[PDB]
Amino acid sequence: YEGKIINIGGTIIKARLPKARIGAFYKIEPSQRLAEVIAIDEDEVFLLPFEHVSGMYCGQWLSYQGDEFKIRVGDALLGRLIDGIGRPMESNIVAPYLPFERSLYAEPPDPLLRQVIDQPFILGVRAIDGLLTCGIGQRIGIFAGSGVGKSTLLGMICNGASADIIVLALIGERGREVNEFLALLPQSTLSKCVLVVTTSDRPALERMKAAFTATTIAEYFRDQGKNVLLMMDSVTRYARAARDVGLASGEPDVRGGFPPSVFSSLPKLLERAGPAPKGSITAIYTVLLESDNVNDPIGDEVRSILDGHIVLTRELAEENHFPAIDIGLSASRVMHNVVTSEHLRAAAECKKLIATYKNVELLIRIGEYTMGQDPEADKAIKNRKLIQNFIQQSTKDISSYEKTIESLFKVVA
Amino acid sequence: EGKIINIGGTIIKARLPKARIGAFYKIEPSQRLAEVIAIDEDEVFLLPFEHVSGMYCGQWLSYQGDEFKIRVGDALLGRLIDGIGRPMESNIVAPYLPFERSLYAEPPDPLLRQVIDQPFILGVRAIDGLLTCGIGQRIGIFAGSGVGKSTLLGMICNGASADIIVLALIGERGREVNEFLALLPQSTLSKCVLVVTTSDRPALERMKAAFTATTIAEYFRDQGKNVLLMMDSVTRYARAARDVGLASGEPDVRGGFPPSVFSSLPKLLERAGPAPKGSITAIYTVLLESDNVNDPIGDEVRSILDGHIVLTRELAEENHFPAIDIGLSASRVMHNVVTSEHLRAAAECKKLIATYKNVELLIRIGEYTMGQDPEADKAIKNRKLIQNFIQQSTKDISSYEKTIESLFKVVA
Amino acid sequence: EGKIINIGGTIIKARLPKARIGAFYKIEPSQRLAEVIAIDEDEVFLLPFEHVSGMYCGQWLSYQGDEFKIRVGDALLGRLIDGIGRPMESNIVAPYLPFERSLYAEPPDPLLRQVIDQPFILGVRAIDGLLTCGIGQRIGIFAGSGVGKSTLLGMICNGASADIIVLALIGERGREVNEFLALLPQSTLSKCVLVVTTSDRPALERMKAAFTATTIAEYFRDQGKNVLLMMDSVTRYARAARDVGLASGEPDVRGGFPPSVFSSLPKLLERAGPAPKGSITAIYTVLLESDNVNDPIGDEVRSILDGHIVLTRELAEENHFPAIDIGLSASRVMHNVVTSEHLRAAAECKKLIATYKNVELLIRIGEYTMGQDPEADKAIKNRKLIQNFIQQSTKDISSYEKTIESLFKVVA
Amino acid sequence: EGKIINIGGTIIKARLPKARIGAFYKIEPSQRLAEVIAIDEDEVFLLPFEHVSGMYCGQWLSYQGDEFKIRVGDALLGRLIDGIGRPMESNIVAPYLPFERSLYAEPPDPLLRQVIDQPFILGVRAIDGLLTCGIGQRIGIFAGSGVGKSTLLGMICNGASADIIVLALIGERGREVNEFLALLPQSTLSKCVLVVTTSDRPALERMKAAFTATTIAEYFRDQGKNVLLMMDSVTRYARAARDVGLASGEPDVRGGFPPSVFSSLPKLLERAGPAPKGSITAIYTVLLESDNVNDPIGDEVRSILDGHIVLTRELAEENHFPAIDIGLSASRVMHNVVTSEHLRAAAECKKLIATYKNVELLIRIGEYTMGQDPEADKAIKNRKLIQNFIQQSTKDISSYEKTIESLFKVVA
Ligand SMILES: Nc1ncnc2c1ncn2[C@@H]1O[C@H](COP(=O)(O)OP(=O)(O)O)[C@@H](O)[C@H]1O
Ligand SMILES: Nc1ncnc2c1ncn2[C@@H]1O[C@H](COP(=O)(O)OP(=O)(O)O)[C@@H](O)[C@H]1O
Ligand SMILES: Nc1ncnc2c1ncn2[C@@H]1O[C@H](COP(=O)(O)OP(=O)(O)O)[C@@H](O)[C@H]1O
Ligand SMILES: [Mg+2]
Ligand SMILES: [Mg+2]
Ligand SMILES: [Mg+2]
Repeated sequence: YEGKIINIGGTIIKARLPKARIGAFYKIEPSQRLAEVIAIDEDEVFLLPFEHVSGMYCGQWLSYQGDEFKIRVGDALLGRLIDGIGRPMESNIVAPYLPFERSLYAEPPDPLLRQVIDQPFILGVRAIDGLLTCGIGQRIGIFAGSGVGKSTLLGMICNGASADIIVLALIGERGREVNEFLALLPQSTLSKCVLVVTTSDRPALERMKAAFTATTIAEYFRDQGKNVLLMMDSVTRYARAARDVGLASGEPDVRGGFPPSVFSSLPKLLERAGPAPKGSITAIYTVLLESDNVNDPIGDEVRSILDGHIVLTRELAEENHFPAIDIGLSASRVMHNVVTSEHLRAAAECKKLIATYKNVELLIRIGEYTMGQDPEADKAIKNRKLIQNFIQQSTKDISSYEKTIESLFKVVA
Repeated sequence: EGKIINIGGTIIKARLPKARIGAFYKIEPSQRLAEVIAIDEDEVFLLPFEHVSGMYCGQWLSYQGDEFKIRVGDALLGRLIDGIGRPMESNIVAPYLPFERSLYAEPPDPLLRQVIDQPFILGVRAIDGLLTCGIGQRIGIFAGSGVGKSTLLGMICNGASADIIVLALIGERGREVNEFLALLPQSTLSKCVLVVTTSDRPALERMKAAFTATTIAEYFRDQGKNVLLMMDSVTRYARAARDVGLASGEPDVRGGFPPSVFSSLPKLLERAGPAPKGSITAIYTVLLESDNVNDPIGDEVRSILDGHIVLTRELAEENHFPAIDIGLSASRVMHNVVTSEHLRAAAECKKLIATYKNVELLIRIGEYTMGQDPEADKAIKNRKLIQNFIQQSTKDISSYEKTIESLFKVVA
Repeated sequence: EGKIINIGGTIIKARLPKARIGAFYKIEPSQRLAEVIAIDEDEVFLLPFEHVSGMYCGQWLSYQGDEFKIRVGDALLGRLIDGIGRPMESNIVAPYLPFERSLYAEPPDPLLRQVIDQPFILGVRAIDGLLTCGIGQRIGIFAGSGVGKSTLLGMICNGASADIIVLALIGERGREVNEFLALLPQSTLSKCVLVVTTSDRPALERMKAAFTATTIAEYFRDQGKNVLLMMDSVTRYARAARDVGLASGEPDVRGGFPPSVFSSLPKLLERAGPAPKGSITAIYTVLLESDNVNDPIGDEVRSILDGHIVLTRELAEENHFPAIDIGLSASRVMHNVVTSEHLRAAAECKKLIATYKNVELLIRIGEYTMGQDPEADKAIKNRKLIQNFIQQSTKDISSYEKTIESLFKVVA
Repeated sequence: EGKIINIGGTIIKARLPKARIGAFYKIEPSQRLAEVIAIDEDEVFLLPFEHVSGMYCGQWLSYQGDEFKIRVGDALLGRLIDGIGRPMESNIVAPYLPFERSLYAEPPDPLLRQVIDQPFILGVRAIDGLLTCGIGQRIGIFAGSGVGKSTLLGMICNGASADIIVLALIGERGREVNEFLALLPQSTLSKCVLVVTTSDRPALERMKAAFTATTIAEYFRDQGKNVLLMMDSVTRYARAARDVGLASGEPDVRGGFPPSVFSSLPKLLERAGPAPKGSITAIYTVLLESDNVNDPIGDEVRSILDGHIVLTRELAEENHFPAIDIGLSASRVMHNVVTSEHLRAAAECKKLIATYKNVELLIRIGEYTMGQDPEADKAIKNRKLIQNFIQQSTKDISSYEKTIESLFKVVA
């Protein structure tokens, strides 16, 4: 009725329709599909469709629906799967009564009301609780290459950790995995868990807005006053989708691909999940790196945004050192507040023992090390197979927080 | 009805008013085909099905349908298919196929995938004992050029018992069609469809042949069969899509490639997996732009598939065949498939392989004294047993039971 | 017929309507031709055959034929052709060449090719023994500059015994025509066709010489006789196609090269090989842009040809001539054309060379004792035999039987 | 004529209708020529080199010729010529120079350019006895900085056996050219024709100095003499051509260099070889560095020339002048310009050089006893005579029969 699509191809369509707001969405009038206005020029506007672009033609009419895309949240979506758009995935069910219609884009808390985090958030993995340590309210990231340990360690964390609500966002990832995450979490955890699932075949928009859907649901269950655990698998899939949308809309190319929209819109998403006046969100974001280098565009940006980073190395997965986290290269920015002085000092001594062996390792292999002429090299060797049973852990094992402390005190001696 | 206004070398563009995207057209005097890929308000970019030599400005385009659909049916078993669905072998009669299928279908719904828990034996001892294939697992074979990819698919063509074998040979040597017909017996060739487009063929016909292989494998999946799909150098599809996507005016997001080859590789690889009715277990061969595993398409296909088998050139020069690097290889479902003593025997064997590659320069130069480290002596004493368990000739196939009993014997 | 509106150094833009792509035109005040590459509405982008340095704006184009066709006949034997197709011998009267045909031809059908199982005796002893070649395959010589490619083609040209030999010299040192013409006797020159372009010649004639050499070789193939196409530096064709593609407005995708180079190599290299009627055994040399085999164009030619002889500079400096590195090299038909104990002996001789290369540090500074590895003691005992087997001089030639019995002698 | 439309900083545009390409136009306020490089419809591109700042919108041009020409003649001996072709020494008058050559000629017909057969006498005992030059060989000396390039190069100037030497110095400074030409006497400046352009001159004149020296040496070839051309620093020819080609607007293909540099080096240094009348024996210089390792100009120059000399650094940090490392350097045309006994006596000395290198790094750690090998002990007894034969002072010139008999008394 209003405008006409004049340009079809790639990821974005372009239509002639005047007096368009930005962000408002539009039904393709003979086709039931609908599209969001992402960028406006004088009379031609860039739209981004929700579905496939095939089948369209020039002059196809474009009706009007709403001024902002909002999702529909409620208390009645625990234990239930949600799409990236906001719809429920499963069709066996009777549809819920979700009463509260929330906008997708919202504001972080005031920086003066976000209190200092000083309570440890127990995950269950011995390395990431003993050496590094989380806190109720931080947002930690898991940095790895392709197929190293990210989804296996996030499954261990979801198995071991406990929170009032658990929001788990499987964005950009293979469809085989939505049943493995429903398999390894129990019935009591499925009583309090919302999955937000977007497979990698889905369009740019669903794979781009599923992260904002999961963050909005976590903010809703925060505002009731509950400690909610957010877990987002491959936030770099959001980054790739924002890349190809922003490049198709005609933007420049800074820091290896990646328009300014990506690096300017990551903190508008990652700053929304932390401590708050009522409740808190403990977010865990996994990051895929374009090589094994940690110094990616997106890897370095997300490392400079978050509150702690767990870097997993492929060269430790070649040796079956699982979980493959690299202790010298990873860090946790709040463990000096959330734990006492004995644990922090013992963790410091164990980290320095690991780095000391990593310096001593190569000249043992080619056969030039001499015992006796260095007191702290031998101390890093005499303990080494004792510390590795603390630093590497089976998948079907959870560890208590007091066994972790006593194991670290026995290791560090 | 409209007329061509330029020819660019890869794609053409034309003055078609109000044309559908995806629709294909006949170039009216000379009997060829092209299809719409982009629209600029009256000027459509078209990708021709053939070579572009001979064309001129003002050449008409008659209309033929809204979608290039292939003619599929049950009489494809035992015969060879061109990259866009046509039969190749002119020696025999044209087959009769009843149904039409488009090349672009949706993956099965993620709630209906039913996590894979049954082993798929291959015949290679390294991808039985130390890696293990599930029925529904999609696997990749990552190597450089001439490292052993095709040799290993030839090993696991006559070793894997599946109901329908749909083999795609996109972007490779014309000489090989006969060699992959000289490794398959008639008890295998009677159930094997062999889709093949070679390196000569146009960029559309190497782009749109992996979709033909997946569509045929989905027709044989929906009947209820366990299909074994296997493609040769899916990076030839990736390079054809690079060429067309750069000719159509897209940027260069990573290592040479447009974003549309990164966003259209999952919606080909995600269709081959476990399903409610039937299953497709697929094996994708991936060529790397060097011997680095961190190629862009190598990295993306490693982050899509359910298992990667990395073959290195170093082991090929060492005459260690098949050249599988056990450290860089992984199978994402081995633990859901094998028994637990099998799993810990596999982990101990990979520990022994890594420990020998630690202590090898310590024993060769002469500093390793026999008795210092209580795992390196295990590795040294079991080196040759591990090595003739890992290596295998092309015409030797192993079963599952003999492989795991030799694994238990070698690892302890 | 049309004027010229742009002259750009390589691509000139004529304003002439209804022009067919592939057609060539004359610049009518002169006798120099130009071939159409791309078109627009009424502006065709075309490439001149000679250099561009004498042209002005309004300069007409007479129409010549719609495709560029060389004239081939049976009287090209013993002649000298350039990359356009003209004779170079002014001292000899021009022959009678009744047929004409275009330079762009499809390969044989992939099923009408056959599995090659007959050896091609080169004469070089190392290649014949350890690596070996089949009648109808495409071997490829990879080296640096000045490592010894050309010398090995001269050796392999005196030694081989094909019916017709079509030696192409593309983008090469003009001094060498008489040196490749002096190592041939008259008994081989009477059956050999020689196609010579030079590094001085422009980016079309250096680009079009490979296609005319392969067209002449396909003519003598279609007469039904085993021909031998030897091509000197096919990478000069790759450089010329890079310049033509980048002048025509193509993007870099890998190492400086456009997509059109990587799309135009496989059809050139894939029209040679087996055939229903005859065979065309091809030996291509590839100049790697440094002394490394992971050149973009070196890797893409290795992933097309079936077999590769990788020469190294570290052996050429140490007077290991010819400088074939036996570990880096391969031949994809070795297992198929020769007997089984020959395959076993060659495989463990290659393994013996590799296991000396992983020992010799223990010998140069004294860390090796005799009786702990009997294979290594046998290797150190037999190295003088083997480096009197791998090395041979240029005028040395050995038949196939003496090569096999010397291999059986050299590894016992 | 026409006037300047705009100046885009480096390249300028001017409306000259029906203006050819290659032509040179005269700016009307000053004495500054400029070159057309690309032609549009009625608005040609045009390239200034001297000075850009004092320019208008409306500054005029003036037509001179079809393209640029220089004045060659027999009275060029003992001169200094600019890269334009102007005589640099203004203290004398340019004599009756009657002939009129262009800068761009073709190399001879390769059938007429016949095999090079007789040795070129050079003077330096290393390049004359161990390696050997030829009459028509294009030697390229690879030097560092501080190895003794200019002193050796002056020995080549003075000790040569050629009728005319032609010297070009392409990128150099005034102290550098004066300290070079103050090393060779008036008896050598009688036959020499210096073509000097320095590192303050614009890049067009440094690019044209190579062509100017080549053309005047071809003129001295066509009247039947042995020309000895010496381009100093083709590295800086390549830097000048890179800067011109990038300023014209041309894509980077390899290491910072446009396609025009890589396609302009063969048509430069193929012109300097054997000929049907006379011959020109060329010797180029490339400056290799220690901050690069690839240096694409060094690789391309090594691919186009035939025979190269590597001047290493540590052969100068212990004062071994001339600093030629035999075994790292080689000449191709040696086996047909030397006799057989001189060939076998030359290979023996380089075998002894490599042999004492091996035995010396064996013995200086302490793993050698005197008495192992007679090739080692003959190397021991002949080291002082080898190092006495290779070492040659700045004033010492030897003949060729003395060189052969000194080689025969160093082979013993
Ligand atoms: N802690 C671990 N224990 C056992 N296996 C592991 C562990 N971490 C990684 N792996 C092995 O590595 C493979 C790939 O890990 P995955 O979690 O799928 O990577 P991604 O980070 O890409 O999702 C898994 O199949 C797994 O078997
Ligand atoms: N198991 C094996 N036994 C013997 N040779 C092998 C084996 N695996 C690889 N090769 C060698 O590698 C060659 C080329 O491998 P191929 O599979 O054709 O490479 P690509 O991966 O490029 O298709 C084989 O012809 C053979 O020479
Ligand atoms: N088999 C050999 N025996 C002795 N010398 C050789 C041999 N092969 C090459 N060489 C030396 O190497 C030089 C250059 O080899 P060539 O093949 O011309 O290099 P390119 O590969 O660049 O053409 C030759 O002049 C020759 O002296
Ligand atoms: Mg994952
Ligand atoms: Mg293959
Ligand atoms: Mg050569």
